[PDB]
Amino acid sequence: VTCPDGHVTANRACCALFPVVQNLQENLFDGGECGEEAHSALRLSFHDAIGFSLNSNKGGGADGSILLFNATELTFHANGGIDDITSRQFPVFETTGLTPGDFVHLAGAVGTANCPGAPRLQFMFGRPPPIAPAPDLTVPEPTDDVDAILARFADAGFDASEVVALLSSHTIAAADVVDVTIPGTPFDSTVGTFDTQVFLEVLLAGRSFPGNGSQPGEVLSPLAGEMRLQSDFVVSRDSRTACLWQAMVNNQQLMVSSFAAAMAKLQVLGQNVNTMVDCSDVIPEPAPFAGPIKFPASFSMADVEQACASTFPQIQTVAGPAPTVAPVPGS
Ligand code: HEM
Ligand SMILES: [Ca+2]
Ligand SMILES: [Ca+2]
Ligand SMILES: [Mg+2]
Ligand SMILES: [Mg+2]
Ligand SMILES: [Mg+2]
Ligand SMILES: [Mn+2]
Repeated sequence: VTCPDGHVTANRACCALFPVVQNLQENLFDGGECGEEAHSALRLSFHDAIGFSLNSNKGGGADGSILLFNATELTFHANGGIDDITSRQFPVFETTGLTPGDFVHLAGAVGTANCPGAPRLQFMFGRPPPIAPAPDLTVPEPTDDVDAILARFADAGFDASEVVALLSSHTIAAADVVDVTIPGTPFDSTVGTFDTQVFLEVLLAGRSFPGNGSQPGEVLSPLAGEMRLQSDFVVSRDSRTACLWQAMVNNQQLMVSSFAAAMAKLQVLGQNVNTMVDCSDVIPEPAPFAGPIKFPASFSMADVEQACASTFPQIQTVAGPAPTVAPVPGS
């Protein structure tokens, strides 16, 4: 099929999406950047989709409920920071004609593709409008323990392997509301790169808080300007998840493959995949990221708090002063 747009595709139903993706890239992602809006779109995709249970009715999953029922879902504590994300998305969404769910999930996949090293995520298309808001408490909190995290994910259909896979997202992530004095504080020292740096950096001994001291949801971090979530800390070190976490360190392909597979499930939670169309070809091709990660300057294996009995990966050390991580620019 040649779309009237000129683009070629497997299914005519995907033709609408080529202009939408251009709209996103220009008017949401500032010309296809791995910046605030791209990171935000991935976070929104997770918040929308996790409003789902295999067992009980905890929402329609990846239905775009978090947009259509924005007023309700933005009242929930774990959706802190989401208002800024949806506020910025709405002007773009409004000119697309898409269901809220197809828009949220497309934007999350396109945004991810803007980050060097990221997978080109599967994009299934065809999410009917949402019927109801998710209830409260579907989204994990950074103060949650591993029991609670693993329980919530399992309820939605994800095992421990998949939880670690999905936390790869924190390689391109910053916090705006855990400490409102330091918006845009990243979780790793390569917030514009979809690499395995966050898996290493969370394993370093934490030494300081990045902003206005101790705030609920964070723990001591190893670098000035870097935030460490309490949830990432406990998942990295718990016996159920530690080997999974360590395996990601300096293993770019394991991270990307694991993440790609888990995201393909996440982004269709609640949906009837047999009634959807494969429109994966509308997602931009991401820039590659091969070479290895390295320790931040001044650190070494002495500073790693190794939580798994497997031999730790060999990672190059860098001579120099400990680095300061810059905040992410607001837009
Ligand atoms: C235990 C599970 C999780 C917890 C407790 C958690 C918690 C957090 C917190 C507290 C923030 C900072 C929010 C703010 O202050 O603005 C954040 C950011 C983010 N999270 Fe997670 N998260 C989890 C899982 C995930 C998953 C599964 C994804 C996607 C697959 C995701 C993607 C992101 C992204 C992309 C950001 C960055 C947003 C930005 O830079 O604007 N998270 N997360
Ligand atoms: Ca939802
Ligand atoms: Ca990174
Ligand atoms: Mg383990
Ligand atoms: Mg290992
Ligand atoms: Mg911007
Ligand atoms: Mn943000």
